[PDB]
Amino acid sequence: HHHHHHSSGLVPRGSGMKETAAAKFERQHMDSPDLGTDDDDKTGGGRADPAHRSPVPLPSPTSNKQDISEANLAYLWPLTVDHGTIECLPSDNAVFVAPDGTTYALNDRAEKAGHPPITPIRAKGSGGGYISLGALLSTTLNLCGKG
Repeated sequence: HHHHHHSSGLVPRGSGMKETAAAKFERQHMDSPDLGTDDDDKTGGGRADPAHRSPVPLPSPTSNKQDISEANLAYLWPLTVDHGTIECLPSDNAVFVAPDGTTYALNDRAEKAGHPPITPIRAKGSGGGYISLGALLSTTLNLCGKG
């Protein structure tokens, strides 16, 4: 399904914001069929090339919280757990939650609270000790609003 729009394409300016929010909006829906095939000569996608970049943009951020996964970070993902959710608690403590239901401390203060560090699920490399979680920490801190 390919459509052409007279209006110009996307620019670095971004979506931007309007002075006043629209009182009325139109509902939008997407078609996702659970049943599909690939062996068939026809392909589910169209002739058009998919997204040039593999990393998927971050999800729309709710206050002090975002969902993150290996898909977002691409090979950079250092954790063995395929995904996890990041949250800043009212206590100004940044922690990482894994699908397993275990909470790990991202920042120093959470560690002070006696929460275990992400290390048990952190990948070890051939050299240079373990793979840094610095990137994950930065994201959570942004949600915390520190600064």
